[PDB]
Amino acid sequence: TVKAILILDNDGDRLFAKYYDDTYPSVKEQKAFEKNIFNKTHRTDSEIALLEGLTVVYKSSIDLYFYVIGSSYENELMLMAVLNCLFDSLSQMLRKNVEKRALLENMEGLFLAVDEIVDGGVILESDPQQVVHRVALRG
Repeated sequence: TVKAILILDNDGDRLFAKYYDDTYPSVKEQKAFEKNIFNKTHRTDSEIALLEGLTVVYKSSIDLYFYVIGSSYENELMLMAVLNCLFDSLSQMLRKNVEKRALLENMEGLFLAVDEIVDGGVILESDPQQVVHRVALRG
């Protein structure tokens, strides 16, 4: 189970957020959480942390920070598989430039990919090759 997927820009500003349960019901609480996460994280190719009582697996590209968040009890490799599948699906779709400019140019790609990976918090698919194939079929 995934509780959230976030992509923040280099200023910590939300490019994409999806929350799958009621942990952060208001937008003010979500944005505060996003700010806290951002301020407690840094550039990396892949890190796991407990933050805010939750398991956060995350990674950065040149100007984007990608987080996949689960409960404090979750299998953290499952959460990493989501994060890799999302990132690697984008890498294929963005011709290997995973950056704010390219991603904003194909946000539907992004939205459809996340919907192939997670459905209401349930992890449906961790192979990015599968995901990109299905996004191509849907838009």
